[PDB]
Amino acid sequence: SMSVKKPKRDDSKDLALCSMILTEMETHEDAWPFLLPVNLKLVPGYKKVIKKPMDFSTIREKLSSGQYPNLETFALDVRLVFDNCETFNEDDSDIGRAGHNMRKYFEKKWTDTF
Ligand SMILES: CNC(=O)c1ccccc1OC1CCOCC1
Repeated sequence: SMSVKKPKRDDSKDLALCSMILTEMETHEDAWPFLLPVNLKLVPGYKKVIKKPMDFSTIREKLSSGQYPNLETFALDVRLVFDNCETFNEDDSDIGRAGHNMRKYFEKKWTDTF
């Protein structure tokens, strides 16, 4: 509350650490379904069903232009990529499996870093 704060956490390295995690995400061999926005003109149903599309290149642009006020907002967009993937793809599919793998890969790097 007012004039009552927890000991101040060093958040000066968060931006660079999130960039590092995103670079690791972008270079994983199963990152290919998430590198660029899903093409809404070429994929029927996607624009209608997925209300908040998200991909690694949009995340990179947002991170690089100061559009993440904190750690949590970055993690929400990364998780949104995989929540969208689960909504539109069968678990038993290459993209469906790519999503589950990339999520597990992200969550470990996220716990280990922060
Ligand atoms: C994350 N991608 C999808 O949920 C997706 C769903 C149906 C059809 C195509 C899709 O993504 C393409 C992205 C570019 O590479 C090939 C798949």
